[PDB]
Amino acid sequence: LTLGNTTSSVILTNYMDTQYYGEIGIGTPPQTFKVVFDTGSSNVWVPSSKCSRLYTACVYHKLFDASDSSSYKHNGTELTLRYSTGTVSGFLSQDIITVGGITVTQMFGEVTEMPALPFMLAEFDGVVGMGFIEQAIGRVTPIFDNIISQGVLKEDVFSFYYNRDSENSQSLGGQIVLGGSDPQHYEGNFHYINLIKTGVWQIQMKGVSVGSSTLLCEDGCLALVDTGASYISGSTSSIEKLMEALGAKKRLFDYVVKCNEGPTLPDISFHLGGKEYTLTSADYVFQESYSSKKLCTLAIHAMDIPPPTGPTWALGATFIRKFYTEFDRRNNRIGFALAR
Ligand SMILES: Cc1ccc(F)cc1Oc1c(C(=O)N2CCNCC2)c2ccnc(Cc3ccccc3)c2n1-c1ccccc1
Ligand SMILES: Cc1ccc(F)cc1Oc1c(C(=O)N2CCNCC2)c2ccnc(Cc3ccccc3)c2n1-c1ccccc1
Ligand SMILES: *[C@@H]1O[C@H](CO)[C@@H](O)[C@H](O)[C@H]1NC(C)=O
Repeated sequence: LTLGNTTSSVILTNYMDTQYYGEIGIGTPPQTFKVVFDTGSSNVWVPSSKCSRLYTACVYHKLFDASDSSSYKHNGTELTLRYSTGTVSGFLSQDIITVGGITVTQMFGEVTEMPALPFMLAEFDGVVGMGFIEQAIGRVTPIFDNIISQGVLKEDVFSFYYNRDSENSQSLGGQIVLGGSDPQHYEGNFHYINLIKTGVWQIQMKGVSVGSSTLLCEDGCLALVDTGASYISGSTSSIEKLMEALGAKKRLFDYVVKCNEGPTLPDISFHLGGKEYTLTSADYVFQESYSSKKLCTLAIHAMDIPPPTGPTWALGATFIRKFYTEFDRRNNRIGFALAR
């Protein structure tokens, strides 16, 4: 490890409190892409100009054209990336990537197969994996590992700030700091929780409290700190019990409560590293109305993550909005502080 004296920041756009994305430039001259920065994955990918136009997602998203780049280096190794909500398939390519003022030579996926669901619902074009090399498909060096190798960053850490609002604009949607943290977006001090294993941004959770009593995760469970996930997720059985306690009901892809009942829902506390991380109903209910005639969605869903990573809870944008998050690679730990 070689450390420098610089930090780099990536300004994020907040789309409806569900999507947080920044811009990256690829090639010479740069081709700009809207990307989600995901601690739950380790690969970089953008849709390719070689993606057949019968993939509707490829007609609607920005495509990388290797034939328009003078710094492109051919590879062609076939690559399939299987996520929680979808799969992308393509080939590996090498080019110069610009991330918040930093220029880095990177091997990335050129996506030729991009299904309509969920990609047509996506505001971002691609993904920048913030996970470890051990979980990278095709043993490709992740972008942060390649930035660290330059010897410019002050610390072997990166931090996430996700703002509220989304609806009104003018305000900063969010921010990623490479090589440090931004004291302007957090208050008090960081509390760290050590990783259960290197290779994955996952920590031990001691319990989940719904109101007064510790209803769930009695005798521990796992928690994935997932920046690319919109909500807080748990297994079907854990969520079924949590939602029964809240009076919520299953609706295809989400749970809903009567809008008027939203402000009466209890606090949900996550027991991580001896500290209690509390979300009130305003932090987990999308209060679109206070009407008894309308149904309001919850920012908590069921997601069955399979082994080796799962069964596991995922702490996404819903958690991050409340708690400014620092990802420490040098010490294999995650830090939380109250966001401001
Ligand atoms: C496909 C994908 C890759 C990387 C990434 F950062 C996010 C990704 O997309 C993912 C997830 C998801 O698959 N995750 C797995 C990897 N870590 C982040 C969550 C994912 C998990 C849970 N909920 C949503 C919300 C959702 C689910 C279905 C349809 C609409 C919205 C997810 N989305 C997503 C898809 C489209 C637009 C916005 C988000
Ligand atoms: C439009 C529609 C009508 C009847 C119906 F049975 C389903 C419908 O579609 C619905 C929803 C949905 O059920 N809605 C009803 C309540 N409010 C939102 C739309 C619905 C609710 C939340 N998220 C998605 C998006 C989504 C997509 C994939 C994975 C996760 C999430 C939804 N889709 C949907 C949209 C496009 C394609 C497929 C489904
Ligand atoms: C692709 O690049 C990587 C560099 O690590 C290597 O595994 C492989 O030999 C390359 N394949 C081609 C066809 O250039």
